[PDB]
Amino acid sequence: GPSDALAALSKSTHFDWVLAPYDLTASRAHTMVLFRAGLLTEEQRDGLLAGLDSLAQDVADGSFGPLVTDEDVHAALERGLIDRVGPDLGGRLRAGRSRNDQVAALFRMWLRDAVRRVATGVLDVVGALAEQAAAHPSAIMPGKTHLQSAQPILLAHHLLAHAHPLLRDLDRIVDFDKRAAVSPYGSGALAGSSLGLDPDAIAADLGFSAAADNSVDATAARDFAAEAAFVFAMIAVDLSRLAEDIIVWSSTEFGYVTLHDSWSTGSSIMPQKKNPDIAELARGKSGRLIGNLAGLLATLKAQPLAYNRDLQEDKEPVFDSVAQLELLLPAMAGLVASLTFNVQRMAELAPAGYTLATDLAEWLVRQGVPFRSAHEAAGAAVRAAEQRGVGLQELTDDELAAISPELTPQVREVLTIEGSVSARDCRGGTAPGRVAEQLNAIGEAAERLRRQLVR
Amino acid sequence: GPSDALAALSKSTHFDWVLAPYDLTASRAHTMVLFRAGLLTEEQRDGLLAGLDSLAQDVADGSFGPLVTDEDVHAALERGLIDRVGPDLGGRLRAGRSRNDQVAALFRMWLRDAVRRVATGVLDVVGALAEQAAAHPSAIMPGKTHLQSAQPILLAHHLLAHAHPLLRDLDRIVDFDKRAAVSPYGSGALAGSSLGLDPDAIAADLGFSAAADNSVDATAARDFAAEAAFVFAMIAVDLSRLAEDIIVWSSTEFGYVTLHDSWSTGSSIMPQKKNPDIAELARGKSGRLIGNLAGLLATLKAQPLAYNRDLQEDKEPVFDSVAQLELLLPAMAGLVASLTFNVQRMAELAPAGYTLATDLAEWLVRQGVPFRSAHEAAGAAVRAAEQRGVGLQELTDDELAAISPELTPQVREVLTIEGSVSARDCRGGTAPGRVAEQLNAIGEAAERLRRQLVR
Amino acid sequence: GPSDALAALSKSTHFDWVLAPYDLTASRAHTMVLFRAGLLTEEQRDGLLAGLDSLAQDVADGSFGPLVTDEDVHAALERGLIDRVGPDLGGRLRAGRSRNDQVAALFRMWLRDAVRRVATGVLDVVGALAEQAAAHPSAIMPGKTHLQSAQPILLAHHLLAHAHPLLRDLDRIVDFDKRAAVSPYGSGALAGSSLGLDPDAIAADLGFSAAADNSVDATAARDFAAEAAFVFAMIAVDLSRLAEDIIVWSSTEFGYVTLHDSWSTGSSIMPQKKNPDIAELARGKSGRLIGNLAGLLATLKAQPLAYNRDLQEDKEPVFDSVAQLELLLPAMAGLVASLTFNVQRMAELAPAGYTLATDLAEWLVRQGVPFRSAHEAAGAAVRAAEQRGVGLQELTDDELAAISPELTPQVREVLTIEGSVSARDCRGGTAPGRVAEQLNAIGEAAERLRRQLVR
Amino acid sequence: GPSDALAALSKSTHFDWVLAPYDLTASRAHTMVLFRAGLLTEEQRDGLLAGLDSLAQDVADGSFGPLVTDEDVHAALERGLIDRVGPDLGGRLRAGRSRNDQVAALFRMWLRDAVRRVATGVLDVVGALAEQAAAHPSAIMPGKTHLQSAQPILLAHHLLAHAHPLLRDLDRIVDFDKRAAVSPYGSGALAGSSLGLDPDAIAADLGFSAAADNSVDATAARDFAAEAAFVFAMIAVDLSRLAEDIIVWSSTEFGYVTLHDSWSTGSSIMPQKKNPDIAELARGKSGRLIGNLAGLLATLKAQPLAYNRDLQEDKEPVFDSVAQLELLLPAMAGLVASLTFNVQRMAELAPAGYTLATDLAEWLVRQGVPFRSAHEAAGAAVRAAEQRGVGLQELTDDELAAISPELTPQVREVLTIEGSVSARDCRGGTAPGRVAEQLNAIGEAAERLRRQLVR
Repeated sequence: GPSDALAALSKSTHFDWVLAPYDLTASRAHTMVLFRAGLLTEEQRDGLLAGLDSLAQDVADGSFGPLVTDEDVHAALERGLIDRVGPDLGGRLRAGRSRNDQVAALFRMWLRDAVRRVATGVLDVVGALAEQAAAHPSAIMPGKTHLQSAQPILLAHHLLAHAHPLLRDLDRIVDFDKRAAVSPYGSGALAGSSLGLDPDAIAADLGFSAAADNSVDATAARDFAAEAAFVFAMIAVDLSRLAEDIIVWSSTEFGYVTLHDSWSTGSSIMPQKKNPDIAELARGKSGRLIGNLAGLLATLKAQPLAYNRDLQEDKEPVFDSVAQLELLLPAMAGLVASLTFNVQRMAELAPAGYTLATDLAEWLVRQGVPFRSAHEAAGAAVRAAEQRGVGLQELTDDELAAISPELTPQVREVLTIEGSVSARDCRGGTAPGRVAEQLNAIGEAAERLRRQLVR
Repeated sequence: GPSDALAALSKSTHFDWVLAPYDLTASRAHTMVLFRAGLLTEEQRDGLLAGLDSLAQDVADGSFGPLVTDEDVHAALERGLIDRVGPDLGGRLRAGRSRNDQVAALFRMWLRDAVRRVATGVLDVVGALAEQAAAHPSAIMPGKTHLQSAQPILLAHHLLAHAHPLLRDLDRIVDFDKRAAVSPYGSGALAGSSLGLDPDAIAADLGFSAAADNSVDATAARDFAAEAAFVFAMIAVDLSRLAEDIIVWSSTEFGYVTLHDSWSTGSSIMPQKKNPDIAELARGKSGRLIGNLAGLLATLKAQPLAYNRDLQEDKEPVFDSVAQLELLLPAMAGLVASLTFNVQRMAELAPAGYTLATDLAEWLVRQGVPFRSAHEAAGAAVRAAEQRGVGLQELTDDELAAISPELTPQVREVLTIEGSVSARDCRGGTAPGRVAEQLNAIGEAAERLRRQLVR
Repeated sequence: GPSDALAALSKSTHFDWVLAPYDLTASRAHTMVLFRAGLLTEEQRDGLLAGLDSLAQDVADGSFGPLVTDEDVHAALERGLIDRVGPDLGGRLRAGRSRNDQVAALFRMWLRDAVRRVATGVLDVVGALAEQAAAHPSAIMPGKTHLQSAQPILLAHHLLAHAHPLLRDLDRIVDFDKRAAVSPYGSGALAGSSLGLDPDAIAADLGFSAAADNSVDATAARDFAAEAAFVFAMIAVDLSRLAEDIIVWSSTEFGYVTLHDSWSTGSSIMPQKKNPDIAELARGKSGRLIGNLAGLLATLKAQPLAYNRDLQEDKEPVFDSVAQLELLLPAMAGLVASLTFNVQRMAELAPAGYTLATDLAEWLVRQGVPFRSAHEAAGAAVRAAEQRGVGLQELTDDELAAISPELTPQVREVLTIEGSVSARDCRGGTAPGRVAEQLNAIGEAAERLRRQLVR
Repeated sequence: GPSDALAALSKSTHFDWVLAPYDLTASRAHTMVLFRAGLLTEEQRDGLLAGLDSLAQDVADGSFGPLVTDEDVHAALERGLIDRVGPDLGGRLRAGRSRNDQVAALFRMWLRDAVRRVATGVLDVVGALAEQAAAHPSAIMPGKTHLQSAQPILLAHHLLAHAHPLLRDLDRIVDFDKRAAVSPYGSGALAGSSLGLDPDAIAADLGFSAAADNSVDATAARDFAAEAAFVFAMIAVDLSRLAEDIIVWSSTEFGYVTLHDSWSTGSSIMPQKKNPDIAELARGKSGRLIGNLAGLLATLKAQPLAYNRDLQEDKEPVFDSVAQLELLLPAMAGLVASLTFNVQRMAELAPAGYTLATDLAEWLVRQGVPFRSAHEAAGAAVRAAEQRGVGLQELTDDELAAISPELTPQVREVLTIEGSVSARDCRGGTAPGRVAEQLNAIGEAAERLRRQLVR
């Protein structure tokens, strides 16, 4: 038999046990296949189905599990079934079975459930962002580029900017599932079943949308796994951007947010210090999921057709990525929802460094003023204001008129932070009216995606 | 100004010159924005458009190019426009423009063209595979698993198993393009234009399907780039599988194919010796493109909002992945199309090592024979035929009966390679009838995907 | 208290239990630190050390394990220690302890043991290659370039070509360990201990070679972990090259090797067919380990100083790469040792396709013949022999002289594979004499590395 | 002849031209090899060297360059040589020459120069960190963990914490070089030369430390390139950490540093705003270089021996990584050197949030106080101070005694930031006396490493 080293290397039960319910489902399906093929009596069919039901119970309550001598989840469950119905009846399921189309089938069935648990977690983070945005619809903050202050924006606009990538990831999940929903069952070892079974019927029975077009491709290809790994990596990277904002916002130097005691760690002695651990772990684990993706693609690279044992490595990186997101998504959702925003802090910084001189120039350009001239006017305003040690808004009607006759008192409309943001009122802009329309569209987009994922 | 070290680091003209036509298109669109805003006269507008067409022609024929002092393609083209219409009229274009929404828009426009040049190449490889499959409808070869002979399959079936993944890649391009087709123009530096422009109209004019929902996300996010890099990596990996097959097929030990003089390297000395360099470069370059993807995700990880100079690193790995595929796809297409298949060699190998013993057992199982018993029967036939040193087909009826009474002479239906493949006649199977249907659907699917990419 | 989602995300006991013995060692060392600091009596010291000995024994035999409520291995062992010596004495260990320098220390300690287990496995694969080379000192095979036959080479030369990379990997482990062998203990949370302890003393105690130069870098940096991940990935890639050769050699088309029943998979039916699963799993897992490395660098990227929670992600990729290599190296070693080389098959193929014409041409060059003429002479020789349907060796003295007067009957020195390989007698060449020296030197180099890796 | 698609794919002159001087050097070396072998007269020899000298001049001044029809740098220089000495004398150099050992040799030669250009740049960054640390010996800042304030540390300690990883990288370069300095010249196509040349002599001639042990390994393996990719990635990741700090330090919220106008970008409008573009590009390109490494390992994975065209792909990712670092290192050195540290700001922040209560508790523990007693005492002192709205040092002797008899007035020696950091006086700690020793040791280590890289 196999050497100890071979058996230890090829054993998959430490990770594949999560496929057990799907294996049992496939076995139930296969019992029907054999019945339709006249290869099982009704007595045998019913006996096999009873045994499988009993096995499913024992797997579910943990009274049945793998032994060290089981190579994989399928072998464990075959042993379990034989223990329950005897070797004669139990062994009858081996007819018309293959191990290559089965393993591909189970991974897809698992993945289509997995991607929807992830999707539900993503919708929860989108929900938490939308909820904070609706709760703070008028808070103004500095808009950052290069982590430096540029144009004032609504906090709500910044928060929702983290929802749109996740909505795109949900869209990626929907697109992915169509590809995932093709059944390889009936493709056999590589060349197609010779049993005369019906791939289309089996596919429907197992919850797939269709059966495969080419048995060799159905059993050999794993681009569905690579794609899922990419979507999971993308989601993780998108969380890491949100995470980076929160980590920086949380610093006492920024002080934009206060973390909740239950969604952070804290000091034994320093009373008010809280650490953004959840965000940090999101940040760190995004690198992990990138690695899972890169490594799976390298595993798939230069595979000759058809099935090779390399392909056993398809599952663990994807299993890992899903398990990480299942932990990260509820943790990030709660972190976001429990944030306290320090609105005076953010608003105070928003007009600093004469950033509103940009708005002044843009206003001038809108009046028909040449851009260079506008710029010069803005510079004059900045220098004039700096001399008196006041903000631009505190410049007198005479001082403004002095700099340029185009600088009418009406320019003060964009020399407040409210006035600044309100002027940015095109689609996608940070003006309150647009952000309100953006927020409603997010609610509808999310609901539409959610319903697309209903099977 | 900038130190030499800073200027050298941030200079992008060595790769961004391919954006020049898109930058000119954007500038034409912005001339219209400004005219709609009443910020340009009809004379000024016509002067700018005419000057842009002068500059465009001088870019197209290489008259106009960047200088060492130019930092980026936009600055170069602004210099060019100013040379052509004077600084007074030229400078008027600066009104209402931002860099950050512009650079995101240009990359998307370039990418929607690039992904279509890639798609055309992909369709050519699919076509070369279809071409070789159609030319050899009845040739049978060994079906490999673990690079060991299993069930005989049609050569066409194997070839087409490399076409289905590519069709899926095409499907991925179609899905990606919908996300790519969203315009950031009008989002400004991050907060949205204050000019009063119409992002939906600018979008239409630039060839986008829609404008962005959030100015911060539109200027900061680059998941569209990561998704393109994933699709390119996946295409490359799929080519590396086809490449690996051809390299093994080409070895003198296999001798499944003879390479074409014009699509391989060889020596004058030994005329028959040909090397599959194109397939080897495909294999090697798939690694490169996995790297581009992994690296781009790592670049995007933990970016705080909004625009950071980090994001300048979005283009070069995607430009690299596209340029590589643009070399690889016609190379692989021609390599595949010009192959000589040695069908007698492949047919002779297909039934080696009594592989048809599997078909024998499967036949017995179809007859109602228990699996264990069928396998015993299969073992017996191999031994029985091995003892006489003949193929299984050559066993007499009496002998076949001796091994088992269930083994009627009818079992001979599957004891030739033609009868073996013929029995695998479910959807996706290698039977000539299914394969012809498969091949028909591939041509239709390819064309449907092609129409979906017409803009 | 922590939310359920926070507790679930931050819990590390599902992977960090392997650190338990190292944690206990650290506790013993810290008992000595506290006693030196005059903070423990001799009784308190002996009491603690006795409790830690109790705890170690219970950990070692499985009677003590983590609970669901334990966040990490250190908390579990603190619980266990208090259970054994009561809270009053057990709580006294907490004095002068910090988490961050400890977790860094433990990982390093574990990694220096782990890398030596990996090194022993690498030496076993090297030994198995050397042993197969020693058993077949004169077997000649085709030398492959592009998977095409080029110069004949000794099978031993090919086999040893897979040992040199692994020796380089061992050399990388030695170089890595000097960096690994620096203790962070006493660096505290980040700024260094204020207890007045002696990091150099503690370092020696814990098995390190030196103590760190900077408390901030000692607690924050993880480049030692990235470097280990690289070396493990390099080892995996080197194994994948060997794997690829064995997979191809194993094909029935090559028939260079026959697999062993205990080191392959197969079927009872066709006893002869065997699959190289071990090599295929090695190929697949190399992708996985490349992923682990890429992801870990992505995790370490753009970390601000000092410790961040992101750093918790340092272990799992490295643990996974080590666990995989500890399965792979004995499997590959046993796979190599079990191979049966079909030397007659390889010898028959070595001179095919008139490859010895190259040797002919080169011999002419050695005689002073101009390059291009030497080549047409060789091409002439081939076609002359092509005509007669014989080998270059069978060309009569007249035919040789006919082709060229320089082609004396002595040329036949290189027109046998034996004479061909014998001419390649410079350092590193495939001549029997050179390879025997190469093989002797490999044993010496392996022994030198082995010794460097014992402490 | 080769199709256009084949020629376009295999062409390498767009990146390989940097190998021109190394190729010329090898050609001189080979001219000697042939002379020693008596295959060149002195007239032919001196005629060749004269031609190669002319060619070297023309290459160095741009007068000679590749044509579109040249496949590679070697073919171009060969063409150029024939132009200068005529096809007869020129064509004699091809005797005893192989492509496979040559391309591995030139890459190695290039790489050993390149890694030293990189090392010098790394030493420049180390130098800039060290000079800033020397310039600011008494500045105390918040020590960060989780980007939250913990123990106070010297600014010099923090800055030097970015030097040590770089020193480790320099050490990695030294170790890598030993593996790099092995010559493949003489290994021929794969089996070793039959010319009788002397590999040890050629190696020493070309600047290598030794010649290879196995011709197959010397021509096929590329782990040396993988290792360089790793060292370059690790350097980039280490710069990305320094970069992140600078970016965050530069935010107006932190205000720890002010960037220099020549080493940052500014705003035409906001007079004081400066963006950390150099740091941001360093962060972004670190992702790029991780990708290069991952991709190269993926390229090397599962290569059968020996040379395969795959291996052409070895150069561009390494070339790219070097080219990026050669831009980044002087940019980051000058960035660091020109920073202005705002020392009042950092000092004001360092003792915030009652962080010195940790120091309080630790001081108690040093006085034999039970760990829990120390911690609730410190917590009490915080509460006491917090209600008087004062700092811990402002507690009276009587209030301290109230909280605990152990809190004698001497506890005040750690209730200033200077006294806090002064207490951390073990090796590697942030006390001024330790940091001074650390800083001196960095100077010695830097110089030692530089000497080791001198060839």
